[PDB]
Amino acid sequence: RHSRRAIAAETVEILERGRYTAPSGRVVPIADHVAQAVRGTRLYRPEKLAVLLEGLGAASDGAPTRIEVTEETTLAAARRLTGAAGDQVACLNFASAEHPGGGFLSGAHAQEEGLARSSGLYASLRAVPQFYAFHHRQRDPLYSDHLIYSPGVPVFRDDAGRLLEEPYRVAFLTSPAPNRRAIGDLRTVEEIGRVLRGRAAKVLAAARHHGHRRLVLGAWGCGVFGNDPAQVAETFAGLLLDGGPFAGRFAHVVFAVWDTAPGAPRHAAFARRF
Repeated sequence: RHSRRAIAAETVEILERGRYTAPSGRVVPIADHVAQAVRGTRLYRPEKLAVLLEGLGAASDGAPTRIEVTEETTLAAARRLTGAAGDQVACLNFASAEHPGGGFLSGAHAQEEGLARSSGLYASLRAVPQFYAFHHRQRDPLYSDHLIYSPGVPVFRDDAGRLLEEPYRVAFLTSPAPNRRAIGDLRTVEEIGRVLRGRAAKVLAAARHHGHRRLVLGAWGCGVFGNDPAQVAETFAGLLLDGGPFAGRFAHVVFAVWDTAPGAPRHAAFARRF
């Protein structure tokens, strides 16, 4: 936890200073890109996303969607796609509903924190207090369909925390999965499923609306929040497969599921389904 805490503080300083030093000694500027990402950050309210959804697709098929299930971290998958083509990749941030970047500054270890230690994501999210205040006042573990869209966020660390010689940019989509853990059995499997489907549909709608043809998804809400990885995989499958609303709408979707737990159960659930 202490090493991650140090890296987080370093990232915040880097975001403040607007530059960092790569392993080669190169001093890399990022202030312009961070500032652009912040100025371009938008909060989408649930009803707004619902409209983006009621403006449902109506296009043809330039190609059949490539779907991959990998053991990559979110950012490893994004970096790989980014090197392969020039269109900006979008990544789902498995967001805390209450704290921008989750517990990254305290050294917590989960996907949002990895994103926050490795990029300008915190500068974007910290600028949308309305998202966090809404949930603090709600005190309901289902949270809401609110989403933060963060365009062109600079990414400048690898999985090991090493600063990059050459940073790259991705868009982030920040949407909290329901806290199934706090809910327990007081909502039905089907109720949770409906919440997941509606919210995932809005994430996909926002991505498509902002012109992202390539996405990095994964086991959204399957950490501390305790969602069922099979149900989450099924949620995305219903949207992307068997003639679902987003079938054929993306060029490439990666379910990047790095699971250190024994048996990598989150990964297995996605590999099974896709």
